[PDB]
Amino acid sequence: ELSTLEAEMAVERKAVEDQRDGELEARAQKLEADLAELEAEGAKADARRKVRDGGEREMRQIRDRAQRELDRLEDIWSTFTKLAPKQLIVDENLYRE
Repeated sequence: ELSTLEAEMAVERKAVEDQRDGELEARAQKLEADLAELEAEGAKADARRKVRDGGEREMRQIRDRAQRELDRLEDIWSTFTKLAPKQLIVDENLYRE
């Protein structure tokens, strides 16, 4: 069954990556649109730089979140493919997955 399991796993990873890229794109267009809204109104360069810093931090959070999900799924796949008797699973979440 390894070929089918590897396929379905690959599809799941793809879904996580596609969702991540969609979130990051929506957040990028939103950041540019918000900075454009603040440039139309009177605004300080330092205030707009604060807004851009916030947007970049949020994108970093989206990419780090999706990256944590990808790493979790990767650990699951490595653990299952290498699974052998006498091996200890310390993480409750990993064993339940």
